[PDB]
Amino acid sequence: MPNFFIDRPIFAWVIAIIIMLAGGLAILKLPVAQYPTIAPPAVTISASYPGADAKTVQDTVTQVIEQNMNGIDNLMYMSSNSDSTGTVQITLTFESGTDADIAQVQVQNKLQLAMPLLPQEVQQQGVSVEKSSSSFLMVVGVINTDGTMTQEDISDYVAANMKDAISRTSGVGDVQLFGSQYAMRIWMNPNELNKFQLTPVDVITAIKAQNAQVAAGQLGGTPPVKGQQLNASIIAQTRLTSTEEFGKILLKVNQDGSRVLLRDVAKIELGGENYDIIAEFNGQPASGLGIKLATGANALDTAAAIRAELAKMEPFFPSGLKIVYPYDTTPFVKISIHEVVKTLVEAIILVFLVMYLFLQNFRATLIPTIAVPVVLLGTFAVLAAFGFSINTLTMFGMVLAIGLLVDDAIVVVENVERVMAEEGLPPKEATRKSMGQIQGALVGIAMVLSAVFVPMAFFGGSTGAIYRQFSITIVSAMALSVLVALILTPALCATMLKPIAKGDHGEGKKGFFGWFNRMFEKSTHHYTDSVGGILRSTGRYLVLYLIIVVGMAYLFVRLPSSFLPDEDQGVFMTMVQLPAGATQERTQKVLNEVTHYYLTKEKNNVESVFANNGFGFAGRGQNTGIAFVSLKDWADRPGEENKVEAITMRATRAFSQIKDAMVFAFNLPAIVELGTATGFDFELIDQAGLGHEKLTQARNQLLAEAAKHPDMLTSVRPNGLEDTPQFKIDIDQEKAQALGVSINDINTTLGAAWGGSYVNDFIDRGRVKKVYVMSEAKYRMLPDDIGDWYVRAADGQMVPFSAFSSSRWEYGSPRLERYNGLPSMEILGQAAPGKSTGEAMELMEQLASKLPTGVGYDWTGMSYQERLSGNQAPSLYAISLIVVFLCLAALYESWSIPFSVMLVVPLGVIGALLAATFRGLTNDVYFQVGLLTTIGLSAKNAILIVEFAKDLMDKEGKGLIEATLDAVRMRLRPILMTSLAFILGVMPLVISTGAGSGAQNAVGTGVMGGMVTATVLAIFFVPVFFVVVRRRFSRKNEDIEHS
Amino acid sequence: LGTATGFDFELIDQAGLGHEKLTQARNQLLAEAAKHPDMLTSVRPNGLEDTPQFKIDIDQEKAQALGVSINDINTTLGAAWGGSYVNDFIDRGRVKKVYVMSEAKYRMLPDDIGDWYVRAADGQMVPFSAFSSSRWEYGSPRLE
Amino acid sequence: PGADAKTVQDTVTQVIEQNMNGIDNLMYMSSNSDSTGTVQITLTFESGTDADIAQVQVQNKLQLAMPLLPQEVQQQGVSVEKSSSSFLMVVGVINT
Amino acid sequence: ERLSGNQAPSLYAISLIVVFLCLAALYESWSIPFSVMLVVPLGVIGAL
Repeated sequence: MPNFFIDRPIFAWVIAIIIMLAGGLAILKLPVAQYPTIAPPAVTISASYPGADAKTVQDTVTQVIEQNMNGIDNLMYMSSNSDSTGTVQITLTFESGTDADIAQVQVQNKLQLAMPLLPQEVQQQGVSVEKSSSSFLMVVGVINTDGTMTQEDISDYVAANMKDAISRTSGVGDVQLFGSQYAMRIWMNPNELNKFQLTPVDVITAIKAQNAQVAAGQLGGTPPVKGQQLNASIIAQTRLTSTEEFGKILLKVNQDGSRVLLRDVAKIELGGENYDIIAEFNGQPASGLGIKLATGANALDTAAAIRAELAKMEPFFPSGLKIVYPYDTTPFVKISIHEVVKTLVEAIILVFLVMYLFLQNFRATLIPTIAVPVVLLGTFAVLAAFGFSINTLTMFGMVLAIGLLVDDAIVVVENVERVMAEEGLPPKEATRKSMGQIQGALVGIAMVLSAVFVPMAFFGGSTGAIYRQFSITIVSAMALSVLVALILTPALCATMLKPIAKGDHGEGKKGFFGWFNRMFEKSTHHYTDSVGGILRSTGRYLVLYLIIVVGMAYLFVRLPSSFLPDEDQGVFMTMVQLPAGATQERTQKVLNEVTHYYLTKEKNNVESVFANNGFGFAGRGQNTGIAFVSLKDWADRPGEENKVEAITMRATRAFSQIKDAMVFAFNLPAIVELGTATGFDFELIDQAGLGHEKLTQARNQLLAEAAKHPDMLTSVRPNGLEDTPQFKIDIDQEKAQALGVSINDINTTLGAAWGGSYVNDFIDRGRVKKVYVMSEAKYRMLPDDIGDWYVRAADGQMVPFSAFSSSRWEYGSPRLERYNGLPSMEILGQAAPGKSTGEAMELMEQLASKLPTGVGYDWTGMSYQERLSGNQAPSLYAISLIVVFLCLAALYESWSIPFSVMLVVPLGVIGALLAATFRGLTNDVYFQVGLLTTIGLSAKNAILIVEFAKDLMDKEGKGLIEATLDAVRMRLRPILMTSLAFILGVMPLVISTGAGSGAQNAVGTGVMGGMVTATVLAIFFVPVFFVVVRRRFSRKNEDIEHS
Repeated sequence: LGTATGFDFELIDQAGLGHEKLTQARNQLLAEAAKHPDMLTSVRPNGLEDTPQFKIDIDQEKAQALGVSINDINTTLGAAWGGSYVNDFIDRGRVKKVYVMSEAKYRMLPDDIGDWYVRAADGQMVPFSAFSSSRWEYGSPRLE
Repeated sequence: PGADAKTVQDTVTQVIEQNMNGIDNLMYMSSNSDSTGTVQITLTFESGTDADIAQVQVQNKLQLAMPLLPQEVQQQGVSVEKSSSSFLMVVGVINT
Repeated sequence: ERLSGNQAPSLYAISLIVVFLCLAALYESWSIPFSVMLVVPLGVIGAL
C-alpha cells in the first residue's frame, strides 16, 4: 500500500483532504456537551395530594402505584418517598442502555391502570411520568428589579408567557417552574360563614354552581325543521374571570331578602397554587425555570437560542422583569473545548520543534505536522458514525491519543530519513525501503493497541460508559493514523524529502545543529556500548527488573483510587436543616443570613445566590432549604483561595456559629446526574410487617454499631427526615351521629379550611387556571383555631368542631421512605481514611445481619453497581493480555518472541504510579486510560525494536548481539523524539490550575511519569528482553551469524 | 403535503389580548398586505368569521327564590337543545348509544325557550322565561 | 356535544394544550375548537421521527390530562391518531 | 423554508469539491480536473 501512493502522491492527498473534509463537516454538526449519557436511564412518577401527611400520601397513592409496578423490562430498583407536603415521588431506574423512550412508556402504562385507584384530588392535580436522570442545562431566574411583583406574580408571567416559548427553543427537552401560575384564591372567614349559617361546603357548592361552563346546544340545531333560517350557538353560563365576579357569587338569600355574597364571607384574590416554596434571588423575589437538554442535542446552541429567545421577549415584559442566569453549564464547556483545542494546538507545535531538532530541515518537519491533523479531524467523523459527541471524556481521549498519532508519523519519516542518510537512496526508493521494514510492524502495532483499549468499552455500568468514550475515541484515532501512516506519510516522505548523501549525519554542520549531531552521535555510541556491556551479565538486570515489578505492585495497592476529579464548575450549593416542625419564617431568617454572608464576606467571588425554602436534598418540609451559589468568572478568582473548594469550606466554617439550624455547603461532583463519587449508600428494609417504628430503631441500632467502628465506617447517617410532632384529631362517630352532623360535612370542612381545596377552573386573561378555597391564614394556625369552625346539622343548627372532636399530640414521619415497595430507610456513609468501600460495605452488611428478625437490607445507587462489577478489571485484562500475545505471535511468527515486547508494560506503569503518589492524586479513570495509552507506547517502541532486531537476524543473517545493538541504535533517535514531544505536550495539563484542571491534572500527571520511565528504562531493558528470550527458546546457531 | 404555492402565516396573541384584538390585528395586516398587490396576492384568513349567537343568562337570585336548583336548570337546557348521551343499549347484539334530546320543533327559535319547565323544591313547575334573560351577540364558530 | 367553540377551547383544548410538553422532536402544535362541539389538536414532528414512538409520547401526555376534561368529552372518547397518512380510497355505500 | 434556504449553495459547494478531488486522483493532477469540470454550464443552458 505505501508503494501505490508513493506513485500517486496526489491520490494520497485526495484521500487526506476527503478525510479532513468529513472531519470538519462533522465537527460543525456533532453535539457538544460536558459528559455523555452516563447515568442509567431513570423514570419518575410524581403525584400531589394537597393537604396530606406523608402516611396519607404513602397509603392512598404511593403503595397503590407501587403495587402495580411489575412486568417491566430491564428494571433494577424502585425507591419512593412520600412526604408531609402532600407529595409522592416514585423513581424507577433501568439498566444502562435500555431504550429511554421504551422504558418510560412501559412505566406510563402500568401507572395508567392504577390511576382509578388514586383519589380524585391526586388525579386532578396530575400524575407526571418523567425521564429524570437527565441533567440541568441552565436555571433561568426571573426577578423584578422595580419591586412591583411578588414571586407569585413573577411566576404567573413566566408560566403564562415565558415557560411554553422556552420549551419550544432549539435543543430543550423538559422544563420546571419555581412556583405556580395564578390560582383564584377564596380565603374563607369562619366567623362570617357561621354568621349566615354557611359552611365551606356551601361555598364550594356555590363556586361550582356559578363558576362553570355549560353545553347549551344551538338555535336551529341539527336535526332541524323545514325552512329553518336561523342557526346559532346558544351561549349559557361561562367561566368567571375576576375577583369581583367571584366576589358577587350569591351564596344565600336570607328571609328578609338580603343576599349573602361570597365576598361577604371571604377574601378573594389571584394567588399561587401553593405557598410551600419561597424562592429568592439575592434576597429578592424570584421565580424561574429549570431547563434540561434534549437527548443527543448540542448544549452550546441550546443556551444561545434560549438566551436569544429571552432577548426576543424582553421588550414585551412588564417593567422591571429581568432575566438572570444563576446556573448555566455552558461556560465551563467552552473552556474545555478551548483548553483541549489549546492542548491539541500546542501538541503539534512541540512536534514541529522536535522534528527540526533531530532532522534539521523544514521539509521533514511538515510531514507529521500534516498527518496528525488529518487523523485528529477524521476521528470526529468516526465518532459521528458511532453516534458519539464532543465531550470531556472523548476530548481528553483525543489528547491521550496524541502520543500514538505522532509516533506513527515520526517512525515513518525518521526511518526514511535514516534510510536516506545511512544508505544514500533517493527519497523515493528510500521511503519504499523504510516502509517495507515498518509496515508489517505498524500493522501489528495497530492490532496490539486495539487489544489494549477495546476491552475498556466492555466494562459495565456508569464506569463502563466512561471507558467506552475513551476506548472508542482512542482506538478510532489510532487505526486512522496507521492508515494515514501507510497512505499519506509514505507519499509525503517520497516527494518532499530532499536527498541526504550517504554517511551524512550532519556532523559537518556549523553552529547549534553541528554541535547537536556530534553530541547525539557520541551519546548513541555510549548507549550502544552501555547496552553491549549490560548484555554481558543479563543475570543482574533481571534482578533489577524483579525489584521494579514488586515496587509497581506495592505502589498500586497503596495508591487510593477515585472516580473523577472534582472540578471548579463556577457554582456550588448549601443545605439548610432546621429542627423538626420548624416553621417557614424561621428557615427564612437563616437563608437570609446565608445570602448575606456570600454577598458581603465573599463579595469578590459570589455573583448571586438562589435560595429555596421548603425543599432540600433530604426531603421537603418547612424545616429544609437550599441555596445555589453562583460565582463570578474564574478569571476574577485568582489562586486557590478564590476557588470553589476553598469558598465552600469558609461558608461551612462561618455557619458553625449559626445556632438556629444546620447549614452545610459543598461543591458539585464532576458528573452531577450521577453524584456520590464517595462511599456507599445503604437501604434498611422492613420485610415482615414491622412498621416505621421498628425500622427507625433498627436504623439507629445499625448507626450505633457503625459509629462504634470509626476505623472502617465514617459518617453513617440516614438520608431521610426524622419524625416530627403532629396534631391528631379524632371525630366522635356517636356524637356526630347524635347531633345530625354528617361526617362528610365534617371532613370536607376541616380539609378545605386547613388544607385548602381545588374547586374548579376559571379563565385568567384567556388562560385556564385553578380556583382554590382555603381558610384565611389567621384562622388555621393553632389548635385553638380548630374550635372556631362550624358545621350545620340536619335540623339546621350550627355546631362547633369542639363538640364532636378530641385532639392530642403524637409523632410521625414527614417523609416516608420505601424501597422496592417495602418501607425503608436510606443510610449513607463511606469508608474510613485509607480504607476500601467494598470492605466498608461488608462491615455494614455484617452490622446489619445482627439487626432484629424481619429487617432486611440492600445496597442501592453506586454501591449496587460495585456488587456486580468487581470481578471485571481482572478478567477483561486477562483477555486483553492474551490478544496482545497472539498478535505478537502472528507478527513475529513465534510463540516466544512476544514476551520480549510484553515485558515493557511495568516499565511505564511505575512512572505513572510514582507521579500520581508524588503529586498526591488518585487512581481515577483519567489515570487508568492514561495507563493504557502509556503501556501502548512502550510496547510499540518495543515492537519496532524487536521487529528491527529480528528482521536483521532473519533477512540479513546477523547474530543476536549485533542485531540487538544495531536495531536499538536505529530505534534510539525515533524513540527519543516521540517521548520528548509527548512529555512536553502533557506539561500544561500537569501544572494546570483553574477550570478543568482536575481532569487535566488527572490525565496529565500519570502519563508524563509513565512515559519518562517507559522511555528511559525500556531503551535499556528491551535489548535485554530480546536476548534472554531468544536464548531460552531457540534451536541451534543463533548467537553466531549465518547465511 | 398540500400548498405548492405561497406562504402560511399565523398571527398570535402573546399577551392576554383576546380574540377581538387578534381579529382586528388580522384585518390590519390584511389591509396592509392588500395595499401591496405588487408583492402579496390573496392574503386571507384560513378560519371562519364570527357569527351571531344567542346568549342566555340564569338569574341566580330568582332561581334561588323559586326553589329551582341550577343543576335542574342547566341539564334541562342542555339535554333539550344540545342533547345528552344517557347510556348504552344493545341493538342486535351490538352495543350502541342512547341520546335524549328535544324534538326538533321545540328547539328552533328563541320563543321555544319559554316552553320548557323546571320543577321547584315545593313541587311547582316553573318556565324558563321566569329565571332567564336573553340577548344577541357575536362569537367565533372556530377558535384557532 | 352541544358546545360552542369557546366552551370546547377552554374546557378541553386549553387543558390538553397545557399538558403537551416534554415530547421528542416536536415542531409546532396548532388547534381549532369549533362551534360543532369538536376540538382537533394536531402535533407535527420533524422528518424521520419514529412515527410510533411519537404517537405514544403524545398519547401518554394526553392521558394525564384526561381527568381534567368533562365526563361528556371522556365518554365520547379522545382519539390520538397518526394523521399525515393519506387517503388510499373512499368507499361510498348507497342504496339504489 | 426558513431553515433550509442556505442549503442548495453549501451542499453543492461540497459536491463541486469532491468532483474536483476525484478528477485530481484519476488524472493524478490538481489542474487537469478543471478541463472536465468546465462542461457543466454547457448542459445547463440547454435545460434552462
